[PDB]
Amino acid sequence: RDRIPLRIVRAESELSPSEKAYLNAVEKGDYASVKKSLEEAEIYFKININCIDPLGRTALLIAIENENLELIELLLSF
Amino acid sequence: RDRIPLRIVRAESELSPSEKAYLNAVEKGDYASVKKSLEEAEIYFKININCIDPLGRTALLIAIENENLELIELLLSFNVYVGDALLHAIRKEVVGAVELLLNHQFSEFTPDITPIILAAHTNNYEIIKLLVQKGVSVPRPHEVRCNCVECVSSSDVDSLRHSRSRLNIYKALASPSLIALSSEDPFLTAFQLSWELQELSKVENEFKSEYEELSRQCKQFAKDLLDQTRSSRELEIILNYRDDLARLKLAIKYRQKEFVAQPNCQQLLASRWYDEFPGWRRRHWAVKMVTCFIIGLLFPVFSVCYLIAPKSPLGLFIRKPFIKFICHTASYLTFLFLLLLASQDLNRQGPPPTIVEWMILPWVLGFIWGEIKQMWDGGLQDYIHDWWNLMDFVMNSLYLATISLKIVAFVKYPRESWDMWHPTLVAEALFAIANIFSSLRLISLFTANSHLGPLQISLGRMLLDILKFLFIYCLVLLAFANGLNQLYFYYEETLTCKGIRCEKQNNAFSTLFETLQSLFWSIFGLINLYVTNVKAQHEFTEFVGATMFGTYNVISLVVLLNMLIAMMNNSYQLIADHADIEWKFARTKLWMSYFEEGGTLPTPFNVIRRAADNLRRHHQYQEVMRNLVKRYVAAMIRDAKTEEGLTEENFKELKQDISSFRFEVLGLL
Ligand SMILES: CCCCCCCCCCCCCCCC(=O)OC[C@H](COP(=O)(O)O)OC(=O)CCCCCCCCCCCCCCC
Ligand SMILES: CC(C)CCC[C@@H](C)[C@H]1CC[C@H]2[C@@H]3CC=C4C[C@@H](OC(=O)CCC(=O)O)CC[C@]4(C)[C@H]3CC[C@]12C
Ligand SMILES: [Ca+2]
Ligand SMILES: [Zn+2]
Repeated sequence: RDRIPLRIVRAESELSPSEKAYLNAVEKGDYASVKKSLEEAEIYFKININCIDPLGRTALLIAIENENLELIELLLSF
Repeated sequence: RDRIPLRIVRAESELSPSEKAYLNAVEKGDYASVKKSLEEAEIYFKININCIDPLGRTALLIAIENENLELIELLLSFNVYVGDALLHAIRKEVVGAVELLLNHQFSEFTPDITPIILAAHTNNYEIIKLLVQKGVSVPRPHEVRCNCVECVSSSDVDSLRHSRSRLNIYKALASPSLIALSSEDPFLTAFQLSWELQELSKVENEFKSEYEELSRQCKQFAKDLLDQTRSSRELEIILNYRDDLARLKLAIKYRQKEFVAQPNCQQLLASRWYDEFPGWRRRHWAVKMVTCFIIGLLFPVFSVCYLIAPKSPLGLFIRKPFIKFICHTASYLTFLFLLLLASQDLNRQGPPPTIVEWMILPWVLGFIWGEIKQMWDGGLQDYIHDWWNLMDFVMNSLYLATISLKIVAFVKYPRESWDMWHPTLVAEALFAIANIFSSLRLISLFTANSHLGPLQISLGRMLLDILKFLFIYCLVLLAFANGLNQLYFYYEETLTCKGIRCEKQNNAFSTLFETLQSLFWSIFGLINLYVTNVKAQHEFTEFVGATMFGTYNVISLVVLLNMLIAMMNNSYQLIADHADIEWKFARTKLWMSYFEEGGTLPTPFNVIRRAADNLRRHHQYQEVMRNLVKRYVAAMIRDAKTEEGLTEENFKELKQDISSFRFEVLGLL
């Protein structure tokens, strides 16, 4: 064997592109994008509030270390 | 010419003012200006998309290092040529590596550097995860000492490139994130990788510090991965895993001094050491030595109870590792007391005394049988890797020689009329040497104690340095002995005593052996100054010989001894910062010596379904490893963005972001 075939042994669970878009919307700090993502998360759709990153960062936590108090209030309101 | 005319020697093609303004628009964050410049670059104008700065900064590169994703997407939207810009995004640890991956000379990176190698060098978990999800492969390095056709061909073509590529591959494999993400068993991978990198540092004399740092990184990663244990059940799952403490034995085998000497590992080893002993260490010291003495005098009854009833409670009290350690210590102390009794004569044949030496022989045969048994299991490499094993092998060889010499003297043969090589005399001399070695073996028991332990470990560690300085001093002694013997061998006289071991020291430098002895004994001042005189009135020869003696004394006492003191100062300051780690590793080895069921009896008495279980153990170990890897990744990510500090790159990023916001606001109004 010539090359080491690197893979992921601890596969975990990946996320939907809509969920990843919501997570990086919380990461960027845009108020309107997170508000719209949580509007489509109000109805029972793909985007859920209880979304857990493979890194382990829930969107509330991403708001917590971003020091965005308004984003934390918006998340805790839902 | 009284002035130096400064000119540029390495000139380039430079940039046009339009291209310079375009690069400034890339730098500042004028999105409208770069869009207009690119639109003008679609038509046949001066500005080209793949322009090259004199510093080698393509517009995509300076867009990448400013962390502006919109600019990067703008250049990749117009098919700007992409060379090693993915490597620049990886080295900068920039989230635009995704856009660089999905997008369809002078290089700042070595040509053997691939994206996965550089991402592992940077130790970024997200970029490594992205590249492994996209599908990457690290080339497999060969064995440490191998001579295949490919390696010698690459060394003949380019030894520098081959060594750099091998070092880059081993730097990529040794990163904590790649082991945490792509390895089945991160602990075994870290152990074997540190072992391989240590062998590479030994083999590759150059790049030795790099491989030693990589091995230290692997060991430190293994220690941090073990540090994430939250329950004792997980610790017992990890340490007792085999593919009994099998993983702890493996970590001892791979010299993982940081995986061991961990508070959780030491807590488990202490729980297995004082087994069924509630609150042993939480007692007064006087009661501890009292009960240690009580067990010490009670060693033979426990040994007999084990030999006659292993299932008895008193036959299971010896099975405790601490109790059996006290038992073995008491046995060795009783043997040394018997040696002291033997130390406290007109017959050529010496029979054993009817009391003292006759029970001494079972300890000697027990030591011999234990040494052969310990040499049979484990191998001979670890036998020679332990200096105490060399010491007790020497002691047992001397004891066997004394036994054979006593037998020979009994079956073949006043004291003052004996030959100097009489077998009784040689037997007594070797018995005294073996007594010295047996009583010097007691320093190995200092490892159990918490006060003399680290001291004994450090003072045993600087012995290699002692041997190096002894080599240097032996060369100096040989030189001066050669010179003094050459000068003084013409004046040899033949007087009952001839040498330096009488009241009137004479013929000190007449023989080469006597010259060596006289120069050896001059360190301690036991050689007087009349040994440099001759019978004749040759004052020049006496003065030159005394000058040799003075020069040798000056070197070996003022110069060499103080250099030895200085180098023991440096060594002790270097090894006192890890004294607890080495002491706890050696104490763990001493404990796990007594943990096993075999060799429970002391030396005077020591001569007298599966697939389902393996699958369940593998699943439990994989779940524990998944939790540990998640905890380690989270901890090092939280550690990573705290202790790093602020460079000038993030200040430039702040300036570029504020300028981009300002220019977007200006574009809006
Ligand atoms: C091996 C490589 C590393 C060492 C390299 C050499 C480094 C050392 C060189 C030393 C050279 C010899 C010096 C003279 C010795 C000698 O033979 O000296 C021998 C003679 C004595 O002659 P007799 O032995 O015949 O009486 O000394 C004298 O004649 C007295 C006057 C000269 C004294 C010189 C002393 C110099 C300093 C030496 C002592 C320092 C002690 C300091 C204590 C605080
Ligand atoms: C002339 C003969 C009789 C020898 C005289 C000296 C011995 C009686 C001494 C010298 C060093 C001593 C040892 C030094 C250190 C230790 C460790 C200490 O035990 C521990 O620390 C056990 C582990 C723990 O407590 O965690 C007490 C026993 C022992 C083996 C001592 C036993 C008694 C020894 C052999
Ligand atoms: Ca031994
Ligand atoms: Zn090879």
